[PDB]
Amino acid sequence: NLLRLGVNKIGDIDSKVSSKASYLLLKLEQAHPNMKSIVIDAIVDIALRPNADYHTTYYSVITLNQTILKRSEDSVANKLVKTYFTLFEKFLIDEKNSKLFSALLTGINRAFPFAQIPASVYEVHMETLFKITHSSNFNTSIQALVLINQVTVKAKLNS
RNA sequence: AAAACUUUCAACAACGGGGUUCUCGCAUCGAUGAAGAACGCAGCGAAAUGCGAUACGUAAUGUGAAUUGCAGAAUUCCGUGAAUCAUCGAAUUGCGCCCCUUGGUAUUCCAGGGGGCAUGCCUGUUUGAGCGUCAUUU
Repeated sequence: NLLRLGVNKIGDIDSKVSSKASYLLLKLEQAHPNMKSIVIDAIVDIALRPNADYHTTYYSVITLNQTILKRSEDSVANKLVKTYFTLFEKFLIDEKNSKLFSALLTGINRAFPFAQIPASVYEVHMETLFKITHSSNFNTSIQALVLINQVTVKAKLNS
């Protein structure tokens, strides 16, 4: 219940409260790595809500991006990559969008190592990633190119 | 896997916020449609032409079966009558009458062509009518 309240305050109206909640959640993960999966699940529980609101999901994606991953946490990384892709399809389906895509690409790049997902999953979004590379915000195109390079290398596409 | 987050600048992007009345001066009117307005007008039209809210028009006169891209009226058609018809002096498309001349089986009926005729009033010419009055054996 305490975690529910704390992660609920990610979607607060005031950006200061959301930032404080994100910082405290990241501190909580560091203090107790074992609850990292529970914290990530709780954050996912809000970001995917039908009434999530752009502020809440944006700060939640930031918090998920700033999580730390180890080479034995494939389940957590496999959770995070799928969550990022689901959110990406949710919002793709502009300036506010560009920042959220930047953060989502950052998260997918962070979690693409440590993630044992079939390459075919990324192949579905590959064209979409290229659509980002010519986007208005170059900060998104950098991360899109990073993701494209990583997927191409691991999947051994023609490149 | 070096970025995020807060704050302040800075851009860039959203979001955002003719009438009516009063006063002043000037003096110039036309039955031939002024100045000004505007739907653009035709049953359905763009230009051309025509017109003015009576708006491809209204009235009057003439002609006589159309208009036409489509639709639709019809003209009781043997005529009081269409026509984006004509003339034009001011849908009423109102209400009419008769004469002259030729033909088609022609005494009936029909078809052409031409010509007048609205009414009222004044003057004068002509023609008649009245049991109105009257003369009428040089």
